[PDB]
Amino acid sequence: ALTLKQKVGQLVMAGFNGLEASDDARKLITEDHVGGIIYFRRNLAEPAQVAKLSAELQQIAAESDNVPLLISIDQEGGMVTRLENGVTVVPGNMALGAAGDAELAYEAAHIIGSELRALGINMNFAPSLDINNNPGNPVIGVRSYGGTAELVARLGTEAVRGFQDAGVAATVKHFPGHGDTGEDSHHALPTVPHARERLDRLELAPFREAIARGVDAVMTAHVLFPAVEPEKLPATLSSNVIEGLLRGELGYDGVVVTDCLEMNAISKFYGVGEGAVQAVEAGADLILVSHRYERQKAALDALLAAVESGRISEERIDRSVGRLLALKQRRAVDAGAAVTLSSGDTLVTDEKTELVERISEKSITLLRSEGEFTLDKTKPVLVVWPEVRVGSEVDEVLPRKETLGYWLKSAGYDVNEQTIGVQPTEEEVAHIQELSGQISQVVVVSYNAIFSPDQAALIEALAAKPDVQLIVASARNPFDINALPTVKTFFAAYENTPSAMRALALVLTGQIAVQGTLPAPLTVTV
Ligand SMILES: CC(=O)N[C@@H]1[C@@H](O)[C@H](O)[C@@H](CO)O[C@H]1O
Repeated sequence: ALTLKQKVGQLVMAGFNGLEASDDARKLITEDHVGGIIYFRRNLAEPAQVAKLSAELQQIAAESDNVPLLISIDQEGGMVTRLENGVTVVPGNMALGAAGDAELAYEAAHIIGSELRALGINMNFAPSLDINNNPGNPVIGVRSYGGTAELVARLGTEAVRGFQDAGVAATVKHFPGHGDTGEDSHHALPTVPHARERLDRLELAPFREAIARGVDAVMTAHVLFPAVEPEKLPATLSSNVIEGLLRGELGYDGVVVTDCLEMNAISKFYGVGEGAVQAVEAGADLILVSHRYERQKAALDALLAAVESGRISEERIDRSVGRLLALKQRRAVDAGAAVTLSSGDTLVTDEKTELVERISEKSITLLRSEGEFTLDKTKPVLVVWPEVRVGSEVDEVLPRKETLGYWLKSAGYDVNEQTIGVQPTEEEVAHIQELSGQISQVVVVSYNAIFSPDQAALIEALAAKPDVQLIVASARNPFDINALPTVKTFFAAYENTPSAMRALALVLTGQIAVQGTLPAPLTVTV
């Protein structure tokens, strides 16, 4: 039987800094009785270290007579991963959507989940069930399978099953649906203004299908839905959205997680401590506070004070604790195993790598062409390769060794690969224009050129050179084509993963045919 402080602690999931458990992590577990830990890149160096860290955190909880921990992560696949060293880089959602095959979304998720569970991670903040029907969406993009409820539901429920079959709790996000937003809830408080009929047929549909089949957790969106909530409360803080729609109309009695409370949509308009209280009042079970210890303690203190002041009832707290304990039992989070990972070990296998390679071969999409495009192996090839230099958690600094140039080189092509910034410098732009005068076969890999004017201008400049045969292949959002009216040949790869660049190289050299279908619209749908 848990004390009040232990019950309140169960409602919080916190992050920390460390490759081994830090003093902050130790106090969160032993003194604040936190229910969960979320990992970021700072916690994840290699498989042996992660597995050791998860076992250490569980040991700290066990030896202090605390409930075993949920341990989560944002391992969505493709362009949103927190660990690539020693694990399979799996295609992401929109790459899977373009391949169109629900069975491949299962296998992709099962690889992710199998490897996570081997590292002691028992929860994943995935899959996104957001439907990216707005090509301007600045935060979802290729994190969505595509622009229709049918495709997102079909692939998304199989991803849930692949995660949970591997022993990892799936968390569908971001309820009731972040795909339409033109604004980013990291930075602002977005609104989805549409009528209930539209939410019922689009936004809500994949969440309904996931709930019907059994999903361990649902994460909310820090987004206003005036058709559901008349007050200026995002879904995370709205009893209309959570208790009313999710728990009531949709019958969901599983774990409801807030999106990160440190995001501007909450922290700037409502505050972390009072947001924590309001999230529980709205119907959430698990309060996510990913980064700052001060804000984690503020949420814990505010939740305790709210119970002690009579604002949150005893039954209400027990209700969430019951859902969290049931999930923890269901995923056998107290289970142990022999150590099988030592420093230097990898979970990558030939079989899993070749499986995801075959997925990406089905994903590459041709959006525009004027005739033959395949590279002439007897001539040099200039590859323009973009790299993220200023990062965020949606768009991370994430270096890739297996570039398009890497794969073209492995095929015997004479490649000059030039790396430039996603916002290229003036010198990089001048350097590319100069080399294009010496190498007429040019492939630009674009990377959200639709959001990077200097990148798009360079591409449009190359497209206007009559001495240049230019191919553009987008390695993040496929909507770049909307900003590139002069480009004659445009491919979408939906990510810059090793397997996507391998498949792209095979397409450009005529070794495989294009099979992908653009899974989200180039213009917003209603
Ligand atoms: C809209 C959005 O991207 N929200 C993300 C969420 O997906 C992620 O699970 C959480 C924890 O890292 O951080 C939020 O910023």
